[PDB]
Amino acid sequence: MEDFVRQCFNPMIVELAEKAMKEYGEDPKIETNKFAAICTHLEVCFMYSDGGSKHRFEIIEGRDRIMAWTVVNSICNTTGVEKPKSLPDLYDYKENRFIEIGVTRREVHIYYLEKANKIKSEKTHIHIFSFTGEEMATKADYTLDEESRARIKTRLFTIRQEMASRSLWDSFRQSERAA
Ligand SMILES: [Mn+2]
Ligand SMILES: [Mn+2]
Repeated sequence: MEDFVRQCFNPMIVELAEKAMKEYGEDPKIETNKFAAICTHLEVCFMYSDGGSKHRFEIIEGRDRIMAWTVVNSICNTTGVEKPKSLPDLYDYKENRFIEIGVTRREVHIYYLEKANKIKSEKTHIHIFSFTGEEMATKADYTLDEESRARIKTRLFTIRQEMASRSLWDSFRQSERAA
């Protein structure tokens, strides 16, 4: 998987993922599915951002956690928005709401439910992507325009194909579920 992740992702994403894993004391070379999942999720958060104008989103994922909470606090103090109980992925300055982004090798809808239950933050908007071209979002409100989303779905389908082609896909799919 390291050969693969290093070929398919921007080195800064790879570097952020490595930094996140050692920091949680996991080794990218043992936990290779986790490494790939981290990369994939970060990539999506960046592509999601690149869907709005430059004023639109605050990317909270991929940042030191402690600092990231301070940013969520400053947003919540400045705007009046309720404080989420779980750290989100983005803030949307147009809609004035936090967003949780999910990326799943399972079905979009069961993964939504599990995410909704897990994050215990009723006001966070949830947007789930699969590697099969599917998506689900809170109230079928998908936030971005259609082209921005197709770029994400396409990228995820592409990743899945490049994994499958290296015989990496089955292991990556089944590892989520084992988790
Ligand atoms: Mn996150
Ligand atoms: Mn997420």
